[PDB]
Amino acid sequence: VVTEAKADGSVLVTAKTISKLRRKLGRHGLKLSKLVLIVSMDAYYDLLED
Amino acid sequence: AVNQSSSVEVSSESYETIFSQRIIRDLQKELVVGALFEELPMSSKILTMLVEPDAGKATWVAASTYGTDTTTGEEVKGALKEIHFSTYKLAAKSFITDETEEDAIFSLLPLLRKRLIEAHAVSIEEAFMTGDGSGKPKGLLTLASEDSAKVVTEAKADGSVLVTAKTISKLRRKLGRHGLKLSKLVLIVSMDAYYDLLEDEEWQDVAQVGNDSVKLQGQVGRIYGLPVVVSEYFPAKANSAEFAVIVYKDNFVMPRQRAVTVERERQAGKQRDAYYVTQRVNLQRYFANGVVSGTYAAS
Amino acid sequence: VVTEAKADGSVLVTAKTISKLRRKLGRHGLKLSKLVLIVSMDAYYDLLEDEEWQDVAQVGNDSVKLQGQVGRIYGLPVVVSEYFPAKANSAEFAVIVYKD
Amino acid sequence: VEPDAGKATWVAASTYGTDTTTGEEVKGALKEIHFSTYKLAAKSFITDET
Repeated sequence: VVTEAKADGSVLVTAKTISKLRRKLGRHGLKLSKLVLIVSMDAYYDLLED
Repeated sequence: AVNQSSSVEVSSESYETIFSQRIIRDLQKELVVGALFEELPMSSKILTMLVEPDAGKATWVAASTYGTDTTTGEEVKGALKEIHFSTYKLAAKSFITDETEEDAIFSLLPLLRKRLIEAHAVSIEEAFMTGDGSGKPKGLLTLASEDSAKVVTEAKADGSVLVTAKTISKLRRKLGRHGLKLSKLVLIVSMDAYYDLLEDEEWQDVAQVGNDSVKLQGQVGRIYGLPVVVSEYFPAKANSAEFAVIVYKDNFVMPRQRAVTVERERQAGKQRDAYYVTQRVNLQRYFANGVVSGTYAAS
Repeated sequence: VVTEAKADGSVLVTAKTISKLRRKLGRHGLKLSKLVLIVSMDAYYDLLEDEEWQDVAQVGNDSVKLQGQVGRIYGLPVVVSEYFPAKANSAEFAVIVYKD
Repeated sequence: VEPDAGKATWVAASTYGTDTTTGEEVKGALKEIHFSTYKLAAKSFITDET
């Protein structure tokens, strides 16, 4: 999916990204309201300014 | 098989590995129109009944003409409009031959019956949503095409789309007539339109400035008090219907003269066992009202 | 009152019509509620995409969710009526009384 | 793996000559899948002198 953030700096990653991102996968998807989410170690410390 | 790489001992050829006879299953649609609408049993081929029209006004006196002195108007001299329910029929068949089960694995017999009923189930479900008029009945998405139910426009056809809560309010403003008091309306939304609805930023947003606690446990399918039904049977993104809303109170009944019967013939055939299945169930409305589809045209 | 809006054509009904109608009604005409508000079928629909204080979310309601809007509009009950003619220069509300 | 849909059709209304009107359906044509497996190994050593 393109685009949200552009190399951090002045545009950071906020929780709305995972709404548009899952437009083709799960919840509902195949029939199952479960998924597992993996995030980067540094990106985890970006998700604090939202 | 044992090749790629076979080095240096036993090379052999290919098929040299155990195979597994187990099956698995991917996606499915969840069946929401084929089991939601009241069955009407009937013993004929067409069913008929009469129904009244409305007003029926009575004129007031001209504030001088009180006596006799006739002139008082009168109400509706012809009345009792008939309504006819037609019934439509379909069939399927599948025929197997001995020559394609002897060199096989002896397992194809029960799977075929499961598949033909699912194919029948897919076919009736699409026909109830989308259908034309000739041979097969007209479907729900184009039910709202003949009464002028439609609107232009809602969202923006893939240039900054959003499906915000004021859409459904405008859609009910466009339907209007005659029962605003929530008579258990049924609403069905597209796969993509259901996903787009969680970007919002409207009414049930990401903060407690908008919604009361209703998600529980995190972005669940709850709209304006009502739950929301989703379906994958909508056509791919274009100028068509993404949301359909129907009233359910007297109407959307399905007449039927039998249930599903599935049988087999092979005498006086040659070889083959041949499965047959037949149906007679269709969709109609008593009154031409209470139906809307968005549409979602262009912007 | 003439005029709040413009017959759908770029701005719809707003919850501060009822305050202005109550203000001009009959001066000494109050005493809590005990006043009847008849609302057009049209006018009931555009006050339901609010964006005002008497909402179906949480902005300033009595926790309505359940059902699809409630009779709380300045303490008045809402009475629907569908008998209203052309939408141009017409009346869409009636504020009336029943204590005398 | 078992295959995807699966479509039936509706009569020409009048027809009753048998004449099944069914099109025909795709009896038992399906598709196979297969699993292929890779090997991961390491070797490391040490000398008597240390």
